[PDB]
Amino acid sequence: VEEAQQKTIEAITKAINYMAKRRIGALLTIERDTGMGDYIETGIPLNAKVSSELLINIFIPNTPLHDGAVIMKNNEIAAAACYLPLSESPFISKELGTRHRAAVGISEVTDSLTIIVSEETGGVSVAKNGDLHRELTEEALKEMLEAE
Amino acid sequence: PTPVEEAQQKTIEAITKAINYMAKRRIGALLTIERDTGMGDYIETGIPLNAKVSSELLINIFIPNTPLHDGAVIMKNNEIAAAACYLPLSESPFISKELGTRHRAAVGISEVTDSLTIIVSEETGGVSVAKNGDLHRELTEEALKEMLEAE
Ligand SMILES: [C][C]N([C][C])[C][C]OC1=[C][C]=C([N+5](=O)=O)[C]=[C]1
Ligand SMILES: [Mg+2]
Ligand SMILES: [Mg+2]
Repeated sequence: VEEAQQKTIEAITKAINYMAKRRIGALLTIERDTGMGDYIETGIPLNAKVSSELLINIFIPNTPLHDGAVIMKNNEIAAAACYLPLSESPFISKELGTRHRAAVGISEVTDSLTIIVSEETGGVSVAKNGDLHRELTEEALKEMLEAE
Repeated sequence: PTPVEEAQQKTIEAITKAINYMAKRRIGALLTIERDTGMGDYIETGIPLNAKVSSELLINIFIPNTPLHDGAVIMKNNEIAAAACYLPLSESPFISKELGTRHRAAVGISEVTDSLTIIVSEETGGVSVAKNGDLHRELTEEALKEMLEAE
């Protein structure tokens, strides 16, 4: 179980690094104790093994799966192109767009952890508990995933 | 129809929609459908997906210049087993000389299995199928769907 969790963290951070460097927008939500089946059902079902390659291919711009969220559950990619609720929080930086508001929005009604890559800057952020943690390095994201 | 038959129809619809989209856009593709001869040895050379089929995922896999696009997708029933898989290259002299590695790999796997492989040419957008060592070129959408339904 521990080896599997580490393999999944490595797959995620490799995909995030690829997308950050190319400023490919991405939205990846990891289900925790709050069930997210209602959101999973809005997307395209995958129930796929995690790999950095599949995560990258999903988010390539102008492709069927790239808009909306990937939702991971039980160490698999449950679905892609999923709807998440947009936060109305007035405390999100006004320079950020829909992916960030969707990530904060799901984080207000679940215990999930969501990773966002900005298409404008390639900056990486995480939404949890209604807050957005901006300006993350790879080491910082890894620390969050291991804590989670 | 039974659930198995309905699932088969959904899988055929997903495949044909994806192939049609890729053909129109000259997106090269190589898609092998396992039949009664097991293809585990080739599946194991790729990136494991074990994913539910959708036209959307098939398209996303083959987008040029992406991690998953080079090599074969291998399907088992209603699942995409793996992407970026190796297939053996045919040496058949009945492969049109202008065709490249995707068509030769398709004919190659068809010589050692009963699988059906679909190819989209990145040069012309033409759609072909390899089966039992033969390549059938320039298929219409209707002809592909009928071949899949018969398979
Ligand atoms: C200057 C920073 N920009 C270009 C390098 C984007 C940030 O670069 C990364 C941030 C986070 C991860 N990470 O969380 O894995 C990977 C790359
Ligand atoms: Mg876009
Ligand atoms: Mg002809």
